Amino acid sequence: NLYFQSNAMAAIDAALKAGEKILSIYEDPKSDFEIADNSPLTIADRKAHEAIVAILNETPFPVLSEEGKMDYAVRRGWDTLWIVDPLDGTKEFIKRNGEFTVNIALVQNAVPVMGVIYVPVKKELYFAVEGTGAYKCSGIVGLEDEGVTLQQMIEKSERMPLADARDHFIAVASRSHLTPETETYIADLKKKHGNVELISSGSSIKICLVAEGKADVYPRFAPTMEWDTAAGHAIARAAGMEVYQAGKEEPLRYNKEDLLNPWFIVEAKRE
Ligand SMILES: [Cl-]
Repeated sequence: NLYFQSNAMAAIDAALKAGEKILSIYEDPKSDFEIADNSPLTIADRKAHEAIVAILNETPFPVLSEEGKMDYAVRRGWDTLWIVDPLDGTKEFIKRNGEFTVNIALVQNAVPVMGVIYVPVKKELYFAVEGTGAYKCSGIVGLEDEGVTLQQMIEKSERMPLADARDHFIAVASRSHLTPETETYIADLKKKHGNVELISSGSSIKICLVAEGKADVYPRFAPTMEWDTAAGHAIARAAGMEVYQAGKEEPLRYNKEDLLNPWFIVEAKRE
């Protein structure tokens, strides 16, 4: 409004702050990645959550976090809310494969309208605001001490999708064990498309790859939680893509009674 842009900035600020907390643990030679209350993962997720809510609690909108303490009855009346996963990609983190993410979405009337994904190891930030665009900012660790604004972030970032035409079809999969349902769909894609390539990336980067134009489709026929898709879904939408409920024409919906997502497919917005 006069306020939406400031909320977007808050999400970016929060994601970077969380990123710092996570990376400090990830990079610490004293961290014991063989460890639970005192596991590196548990501590990082908690510190990330704390960094994020320190900012988001100040905003006018309530917070639904993966690391937060609540009943559906409480949140069912929240028309606008933050949906957050402070640290997605458990295996990426604990096995030190490096493609874990911070995920912050603003959801309004069950639709993700702003999203931020930060990839702390890679210092890659994706963000989007419905009606403005989706953007990628590479090489960012934190904000300057002075002068930083959303308008400046947008100016300095790359609008998505990023232009590079290719004549071949690309699908993206997890680096973890794929479900037989996902593998079956991919097998069918491989039969349908003569010039097919598969690529893989951690966490919600898979949604980002479609938004970037680096992949045509990200099918996930596996259980995931709202907080792991919401941010990427906002980003996808602002890039001309969509995150469909697999087998339906309807996008994934949010702030549901059950926070599990159904199967989804990220692809270009249909006709
Ligand atoms: Cl899968």
